Amino acid sequence: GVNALPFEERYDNFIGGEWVAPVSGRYFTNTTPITGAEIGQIARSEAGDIELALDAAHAAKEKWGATSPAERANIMLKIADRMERNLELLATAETWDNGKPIRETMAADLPLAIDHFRYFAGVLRAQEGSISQIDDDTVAYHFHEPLGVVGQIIPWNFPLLMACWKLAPAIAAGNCVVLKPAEQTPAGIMVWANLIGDLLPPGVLNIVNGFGLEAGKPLASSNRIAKIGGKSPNIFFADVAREDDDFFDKALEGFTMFALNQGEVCTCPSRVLIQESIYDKFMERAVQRVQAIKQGDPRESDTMIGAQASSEQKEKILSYLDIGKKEGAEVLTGGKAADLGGELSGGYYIEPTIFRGNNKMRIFQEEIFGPVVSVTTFKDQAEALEIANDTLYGLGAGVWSRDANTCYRMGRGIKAGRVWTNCYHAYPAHAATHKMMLDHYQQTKNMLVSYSPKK
Amino acid sequence: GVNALPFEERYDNFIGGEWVAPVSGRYFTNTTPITGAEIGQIARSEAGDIELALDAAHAAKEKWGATSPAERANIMLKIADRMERNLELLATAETWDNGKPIRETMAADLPLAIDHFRYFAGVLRAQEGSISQIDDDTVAYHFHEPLGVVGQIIPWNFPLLMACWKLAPAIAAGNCVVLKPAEQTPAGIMVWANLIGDLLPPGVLNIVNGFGLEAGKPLASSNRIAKIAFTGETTTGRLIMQYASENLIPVTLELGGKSPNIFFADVAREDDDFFDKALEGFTMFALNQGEVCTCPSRVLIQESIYDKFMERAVQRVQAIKQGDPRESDTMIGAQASSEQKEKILSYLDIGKKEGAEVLTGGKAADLGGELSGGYYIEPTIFRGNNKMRIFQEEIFGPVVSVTTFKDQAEALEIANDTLYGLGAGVWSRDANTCYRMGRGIKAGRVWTNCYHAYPAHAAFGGYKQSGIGRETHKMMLDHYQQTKNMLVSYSPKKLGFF
Amino acid sequence: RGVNALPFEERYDNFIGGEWVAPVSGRYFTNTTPITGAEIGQIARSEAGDIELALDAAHAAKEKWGATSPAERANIMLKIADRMERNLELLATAETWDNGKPIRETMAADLPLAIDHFRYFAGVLRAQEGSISQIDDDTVAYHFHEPLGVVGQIIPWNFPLLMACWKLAPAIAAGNCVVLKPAEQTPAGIMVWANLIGDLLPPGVLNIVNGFGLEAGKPLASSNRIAKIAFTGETTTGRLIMQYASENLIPVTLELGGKSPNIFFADVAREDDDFFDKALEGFTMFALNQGEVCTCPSRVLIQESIYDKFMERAVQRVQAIKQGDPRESDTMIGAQASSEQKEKILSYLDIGKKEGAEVLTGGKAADLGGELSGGYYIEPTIFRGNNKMRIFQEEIFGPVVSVTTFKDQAEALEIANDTLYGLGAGVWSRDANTCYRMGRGIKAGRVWTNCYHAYPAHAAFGGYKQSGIGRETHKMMLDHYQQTKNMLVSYSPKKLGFF
Amino acid sequence: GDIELALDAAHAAKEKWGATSPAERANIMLKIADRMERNLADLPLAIDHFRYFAGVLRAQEGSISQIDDDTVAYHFHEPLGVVGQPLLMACWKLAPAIAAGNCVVLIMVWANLIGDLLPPGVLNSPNIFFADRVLIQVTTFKDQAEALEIAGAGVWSRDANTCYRMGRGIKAGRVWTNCYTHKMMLDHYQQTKNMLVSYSPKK
Ligand SMILES: [K+]
Ligand SMILES: [K+]
Repeated sequence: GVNALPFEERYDNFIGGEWVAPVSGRYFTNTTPITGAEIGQIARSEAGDIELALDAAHAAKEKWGATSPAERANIMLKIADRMERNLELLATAETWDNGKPIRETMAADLPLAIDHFRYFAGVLRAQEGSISQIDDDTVAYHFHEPLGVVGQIIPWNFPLLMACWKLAPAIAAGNCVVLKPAEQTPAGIMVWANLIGDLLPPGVLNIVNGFGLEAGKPLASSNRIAKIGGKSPNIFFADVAREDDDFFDKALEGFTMFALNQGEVCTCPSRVLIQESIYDKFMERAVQRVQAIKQGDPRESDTMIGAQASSEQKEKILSYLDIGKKEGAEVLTGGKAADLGGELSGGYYIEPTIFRGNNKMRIFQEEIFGPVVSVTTFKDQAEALEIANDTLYGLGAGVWSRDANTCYRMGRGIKAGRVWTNCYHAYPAHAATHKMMLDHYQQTKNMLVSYSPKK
Repeated sequence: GVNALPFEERYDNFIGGEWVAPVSGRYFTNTTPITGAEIGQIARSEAGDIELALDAAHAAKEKWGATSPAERANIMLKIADRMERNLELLATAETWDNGKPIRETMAADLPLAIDHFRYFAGVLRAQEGSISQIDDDTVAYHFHEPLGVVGQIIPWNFPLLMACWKLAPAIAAGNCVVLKPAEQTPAGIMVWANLIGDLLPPGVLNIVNGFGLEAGKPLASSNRIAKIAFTGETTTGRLIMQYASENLIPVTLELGGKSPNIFFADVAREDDDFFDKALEGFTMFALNQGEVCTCPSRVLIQESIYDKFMERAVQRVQAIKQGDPRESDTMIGAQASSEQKEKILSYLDIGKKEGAEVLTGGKAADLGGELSGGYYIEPTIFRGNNKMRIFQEEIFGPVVSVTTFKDQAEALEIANDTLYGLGAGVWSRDANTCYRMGRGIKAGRVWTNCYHAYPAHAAFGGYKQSGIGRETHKMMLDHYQQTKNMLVSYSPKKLGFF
Repeated sequence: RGVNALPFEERYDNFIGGEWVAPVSGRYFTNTTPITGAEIGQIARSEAGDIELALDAAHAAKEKWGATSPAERANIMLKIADRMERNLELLATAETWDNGKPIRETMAADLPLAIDHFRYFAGVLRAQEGSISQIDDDTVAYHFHEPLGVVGQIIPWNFPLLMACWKLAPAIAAGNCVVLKPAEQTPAGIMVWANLIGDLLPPGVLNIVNGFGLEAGKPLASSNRIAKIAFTGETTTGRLIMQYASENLIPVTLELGGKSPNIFFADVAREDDDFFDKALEGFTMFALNQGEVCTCPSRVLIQESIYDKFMERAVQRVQAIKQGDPRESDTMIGAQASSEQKEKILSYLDIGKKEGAEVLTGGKAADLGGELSGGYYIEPTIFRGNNKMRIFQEEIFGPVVSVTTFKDQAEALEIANDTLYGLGAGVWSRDANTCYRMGRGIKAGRVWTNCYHAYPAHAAFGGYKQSGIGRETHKMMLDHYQQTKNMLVSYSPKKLGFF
Repeated sequence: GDIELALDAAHAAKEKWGATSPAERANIMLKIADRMERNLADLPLAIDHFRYFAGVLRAQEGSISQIDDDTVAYHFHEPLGVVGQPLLMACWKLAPAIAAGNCVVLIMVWANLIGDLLPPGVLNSPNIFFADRVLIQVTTFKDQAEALEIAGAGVWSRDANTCYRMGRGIKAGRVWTNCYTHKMMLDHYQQTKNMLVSYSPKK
C-alpha cells in the first residue's frame, strides 16, 4: 500500500530499454520530502551517459518515425491501459517522492496522465496533412513528419503528470525522447519506466538522471536534439454573493486553491481580489475554510496538503513569508512552518497562510511557490481589470461572477493566457494539453507536384 | 431615383450568357405589391426552357470547374464590387418587386449579399483537401471537386439575399447554376443578372422564371442536375424531395420555422440600455413584415416582468411607422403577394376567434392614396397559450404571440414544444441560464441577447422538420462539392493473398 | 471452441436496451450457413413493434448517454475495441460461419479493420472540437457539435460485422443511440458481437433488431423517431428508402453497389518485377469476399498491347485460386452469401454466355465434395467482351470479372466513366502523370492507385455518381451523425438602432 | 525616438484596431488590393496575398472544445499587439499581421496610397533528374539511394514510386516534383485566449 516504500534501490539510468549503470559510478541519495529520510540511490550522469542516451535515441529514431500512426497510437493506448490498472503504485511512488497528498494523486495526477496518453493517441488518429489544389495541373501536399530526437527536462512540480504531458505528444508524433527528471523528485519516472518501458522500441524512452548543472546542461545544450510561473488572480465579484446556496460554496472552495498541491503550481491562484461589497462575509467563510484544511502526512487517505519539495523550497517560502510579514501583511491564518510530530519532523511542511494587503506590496509581485495567498480588494470591474493586469506575469487568471457580460469581458480583457470562469485548476485534455501540441514535436514536409508534360 | 421605375417591361430568360425569349411565347405580368399595379412582362417558361438552361449549364460546366479556385474568387470579388457600386439600383428593385422598406434593403439585404459574395470568395481561397498518411507505403489524398450543375429554387421573401446565400456557395465551389426565381418576385434577380451578366462566363448563371408546377418541377426533377436546393414551404419541400428521390439527388432544404423569444426577468433589473435592447429585440417580428423564416412570432416572458415588458413593448410597437416603403423612413412594409394577405388575414381570424386576446393590431393597414391597392397588414400582437394555432403554425405576417412561464425548465419545455427547429432567442444576464437555454433549445440557431443577426461566418440552419444543411458558413461550401479520395500505394510488393 | 465448431447458438432474440428480448410474436426465421447450406440457429423475426421497443430504449438512452462527455464515450469505445481484439478468433469464426467468407479473409482483414475502426473513432471523438466565430467585438457565434438523437441503420450482408462497425463507431462516438437492422442473410454475427460487448455501453445506446428487410426495414425507415437513416445495399431498395425517409424529412445516407472498373496500363508489365506480381494480385482481387463487394473490380480494363502477357499470367493465377472449405486457413474463396444470390450470378453468367462473350475460366457453380455440396460456390469466372454488353453494364456481386481492352488514356476514361455507378475504381500504372490524371478523371468516390481493396480507417469512402450519398471510414462520418448548434451571443447592451 | 514615436502611435492605434471585426479588416484588405490593381510577377503575388489573407481571416474560426456537459473551453484568436518587420516580402509580412489585427512598424510609393486606407497608427537545394546542386543521373549520381544519401529539393522523374520516395526522403521543407502563402502565417501574428468556463452551480 501507500505505507510500504514503493522505491526499490539503486536506480540507474534507462537507455535503450535496459538499465544502464553510470559511466562514472555515482549515486546521489533520494531524500523524500515527506520525512527527509533516504529512500533510494539515483544515478549521477555527467556527460557520457547523456551521449549513450542520444545514441539509443538516434538508433531507434528511423524505425519509430516509420511506424504507422495507428500502430503508434495502439502502443500509446497499451501504455495508458497498463498505467491505469497500476494506478495505486504510480500514485504512491509520486506521493513518496514528492510529498503531494495521496488524495491528490489518485484523483488529479494519474487519471490526468492516463487521459493525456489516450487523448494524444486520439489526436494522432484524427491528424491530417493538407492538399492545396493550386490549379488543374499543380498540387501541393503537406505531410507531418516527426522531429527526430527531443530531450525533455521534467520539473519537480508534477514529476509524473508533467512528464507524461511532455512525453505523450512527443511519442505520438513519432519521436525518441531523452528524459532528465529534476533531482528534487527523481525516480518516480524510474518507477514508471520500470512499469512500461518495454512497450516501446528500445531507444524510444531514454531516462538519464542526475543534477541540473551536471546532467541537463550537456543535454539542453546539444547540437544533436532538434528541440528542447507567476501570480494568477482569482477575482471575486459581488455577483458571487447573492445567495448562500451552491455557487458561493464553490466560490469559497475555489478560493482555497493555493493549498492544493502546496501552491508549487506555476498557475497558482495566489492573488485573490474580492469585491468590497462582499469582502467581509467572503473572508469570514474563507478563513473558516482555509483553517479547515487538514495538514498532515501526505500519504494517508485525506491529508489536504503535504510536504513541499525540499529544503530550498522551505527556505524560499519562509524568506518570502517573513518579508511579507515585515511590510504589513495582516495574517488571518498560518504564517510559519508546521511541525506535525511523530515521524513528521524532518519534512518540509509550510502551513497555509492567508496574507492581506495591496498590490503595491512585494508579496503580490513576487511568487512564493507555497500555500500563501495574498488577498486584496477592488471597487468595480474596471478596477478589477486594472489590478489583475498589474503583474509581470499572466500564466493564468480566475474570474468568479454570476453575470454573462462580466465573465466574458473579464476573460477577454485579462491579459492572462488561460482564464478560468466559475471554476479553477481544472486541467483537462483537449483544452489549451491541447491537440496542437502534436505540432510542437512535428515538422512539415511540402511536396509541390506538377502534372503537366509541357510547361 | 428610388421612386422611379427600375424594371424593363420585357424580362426574358437569362440562359447561356444571353437573353432568350421563351419557346412557348407566353408571359406573365409582374405586380409591385406597394400599390398592386403592373411593372412589366416576365417570361413564362416550362420544361422546354428548363432544358435550354440545363444545356447551357452542361456546356459550360467542364470549362467552369477546371478554372483555378483563385480565378473563381476574383470573379466573385468583382461581382461584389459591382453589386456594391450599384447598391441603390438593386435596393430599389428589391423594394419595388418585394415591397419591403427601402431602409431594410439599403441596410440589411444588399450589404449582406455583398458580404456573402466576399465571404465565400474568401472561404474558397483558404479551402484545402486533406492528406491522410496511412503508413510509409499508403497515402490517402482527399480532393474537393464541383458537383457539376446544381438547380436552385429561391423563395420570394428574400429575392436577392436567398439568391446570393446560395449562388455564392455554388459558384465558389465551381458548379454551374440553373436558378429559378419565385414567380412572386422575379424582377430583382433579373436586374441583378443584367448588371453582372458579363462577369461570369456564359452558361454558368442561367435564370428561368415561371410558376411552381411548370418551371419548378422540370428543374427539380431532372436527371441532369446533381443537387436541388429549395427554400420555402414545407409541403413544397416534400414535393421537391419526392421529385428528386428518383435520381438520388441531394435536396438541401430550408423550411420555415416558429422561433420563440424568451425573457427571463434578468432584463428588468436596472431599466438600463440592456432593458432598452430587450424591448427593441421584442418588436423584431416586424422586420421584413414577419415573412422571415426565423420570425420571433412566439414570445416567452418571465411571469414576474410580463406587465412591465408589455406596457413598454406595446408602446414601441405602436411607434412602428408604416407607409410608402420608398423614401427613407418606413419601418414596416408591404406583403409580397395578395395571397400573402389572404393567408395572414385568415390566420388573424383564427387567432381572434380562438381566444388570443389582441394586445395590438389585428387587421389590414389601408394606407390610402396610391397605396390602397397595396398589400399592407398592421403589426399585430396577440396573447394566448402555446396550444393555440397562432403559436403552432407559421404565418409570415407582422404578427407575434405572447405567453409566460414560471422558470427556466418551463422555458425549455415551451420553446421546444413546437414542431419546427429553426431558431430561438434568449434574453438574460445570467451566464448559466444563457448557456443552458442556448444548449437546451432544440433549434439550429439560438440568439442570446440579440436577434436577427446574420453574419456570413455563423452557420445558419435548423434541425427539426425545418430543413437539411447550414447556410452562412464555410460548411456550405462543402454542400456544393464532393470528395475524390485517391488512395495511393507505394510499396511494389503484393499483400500475399488473392 | 474452434474454427470448425459452431460459434453461434439457437434463439438469438433482439438485443434491445442492453437486454435479450423476444419479438412481439414468436416469429423466428432460420439462419443458414453458406459454407454447407444447413441450419446454424434460429433468428427472431421482427415486426414493427420490436422497432418500437428499440426506439423507446434508444430514446431513453438518448436522453442520458447524449450528455456523456466525449472522453467517457471514447473510453467505452476503446474498451470495446480491446474486448474485440482479445476475442478476434471467436468473432472471425462467427463471421466465416454466417457469411461463408474464408477464415483467412476474416482473421486477416475484417476483424482487424473493425477493431481499428472503433479505435479510430474513439480517437477522432477525443480530437473533435466545435467552432467559434468572432463576429465583432461584442457578438460571438458558438458552433457546438450535438448528437442527432436516435439514428437507424440498415446494414448489408456482404460485410456483416465490418459494416456494422463502420456504421456503429461514428454513431455512438457522436452520442447517438442506434437502432440497427441486420440483413436477414447474415443475422447471427452481430448477435455474437453484441453478447460479447453488450455490457460496456449503457442500456439503449445500441439496439439491434433482426428481421426481414420489408417487415422490419420499412418500419425503421418509415419512422419519425429517427433523426437519420443509413443504408447500404441495392439501388432499388435505396430508392425505396429514399422515398420513405423523404416523406418524413429525415436525411438519408445511402451507399449503393457500383460496377467498379480496374484499369491496368501497359506499364504494369514492363519489367514483370514484383510490381507485376502486385498487379496480378490486384486483378485476382475480384474474388475477394467471393466478389460480394460493393466496390468489386468486376470490370477490368487492360491496355490493348499488354493484354497477351497479362491474361496468360492472370488466367494462370486465377486457376491457382484455391477453392475449398472457407473454414480452412488455406482456402482463398468461400461461398456465396445465399442461394438466391448464387442463382443471380448463374443467370448473369448465362446472360453473358448468350451475349457473345467468351469465358476464359470458370463459368458455372462448383461442387467441392463432401458437405460442401449444399453450399453455394461459384467458380471464379472471367468473361471477355466490350463495354456495351450487359455484364459490363450490370452489377453481379459474384466472383465474375469481365475483361475488355482500351487503346490509349482517352479510351480508358471513356470506358471507365461509361456506367451508371461511381462507387470505386482502380488504376494500376507506373507513370506518375497517368495515375493522377486517371484518378481525377474517373467519376468514382474512391480511386485506388497501384493497389486495390484497401479500406484503412481515416480514408473517405462514398458513391460519386448514383451509388450512394456521403462518406464513410473517415472522421467526417462524425459530422454525418452530429448537428451544429449555433449560439449567437451579444455582449453589447446597446440597442441595434433599427426598431 | 523616431522609432519610439512610431511605437507610441502603434500602441494608440492598437487600442482600437484590435476591436475591429475580422470582416471589416478583410474588407479593408480587399480595398487595398483593389487600389493596388488600379496602380499596377511581384505585384500579382502582393495583391494575391492581400486577397488570400483577407480570405483566411474571413475563414478563421477558433475552437469551442467541449470538456463536459458542464464545462467548455473556448479558444479565441486575440491579436498580439504591435509587431515589427522588394515589396513582395513587405506584403507577405504586412498582409498577415494586418489581417490578425496588429499595428505594424516598418515600398515608400506603395506606402503612400495604402496608408490612407488603414486607420492612422496601424501602418508606420539539389535538383535531381532521374533519367526519365544539380544531381543529373552540376554533378552526377548512380541510383535512387545514391542521390538520396547525397542530399528544399527538386525531383524530375515519372515512376510515381521514386517521386514519392525521393520527395519524402529528403531532409528539407519543400520538394518540387516535375516543376520548380499559407494559413499558418495568420496564426503567427495572433495569440490564443483560452477561456475555460464551468457552468455547474454545485461542487
Ligand atoms: K412581386
Ligand atoms: K447466413
